Amino acid sequence: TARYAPYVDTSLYPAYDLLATADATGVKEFNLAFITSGGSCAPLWGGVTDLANDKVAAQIGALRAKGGDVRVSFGGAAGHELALNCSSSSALAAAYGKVVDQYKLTKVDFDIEGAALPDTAANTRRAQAIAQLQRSHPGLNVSFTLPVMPEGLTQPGVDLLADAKRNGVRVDAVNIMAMDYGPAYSADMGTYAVQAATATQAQIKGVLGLSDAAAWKAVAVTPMIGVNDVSSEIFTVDDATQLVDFAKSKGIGWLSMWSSTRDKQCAAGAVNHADATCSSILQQPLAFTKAFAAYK
Repeated sequence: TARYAPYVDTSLYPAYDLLATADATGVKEFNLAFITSGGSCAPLWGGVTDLANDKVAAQIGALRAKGGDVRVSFGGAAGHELALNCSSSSALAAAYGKVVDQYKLTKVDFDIEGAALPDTAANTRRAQAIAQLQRSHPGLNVSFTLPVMPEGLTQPGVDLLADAKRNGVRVDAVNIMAMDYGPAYSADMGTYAVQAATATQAQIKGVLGLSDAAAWKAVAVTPMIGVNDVSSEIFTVDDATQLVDFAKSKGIGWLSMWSSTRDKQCAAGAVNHADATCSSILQQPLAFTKAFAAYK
């Protein structure tokens, strides 16, 4: 299991060059994002791109030849997670399975947020599907990526995890989205991330029935680099080094970030809002990737 795997939005043009980043930084593990529904119970990249056509997923074989790998992520902030377009857990497991089988995946991620997260009926249907997927694909590593506050997982995240456990899902990591807290949270975003991770560990220790040590290994942290969607909140490179320090002292499962494409300076320099293709702060290219690479 790799300790740092940044998210790569495959919908962005030009297609992110996974191998070029691996050559420049040594980071060769990525969370490819996102598989959603285009209106049917059928997986598509960004809700529109066929599995055989995605130009970032097409790189998986070459990345594996350099010894890297990918975790594919379902859901995300944009678009519609497949549980909302699949009426049964068997159809839903089949949809997820086409992805696992297409790319010979051994790691998957379910990024459940927005309208999907409080849909309790869909969550159970997903948990049933994932338990079935974990039965037909033994060892398939499953992570849930969930919104987080400095005080920990929200109640709908806690409830999603309890539903996953009673439905027989083996949750290998709970990856918190340590970002976008709100206007009442204007303090340092590295300290917030540490605070959120500390609370999350206590919560999943109980919900997932793990030892203290096992619960730390089950924590994963994903900040939004640079200016956040909540524009007043900035996760700086200094914040990344604080998160790396904390991840080392606790043995956190892995770090990630939103996102690899944003890990460069905008053409205008520093800007006061978030952008899908740059960080909105001053930096050298791949600054955050090099910073988080210290956790390997």
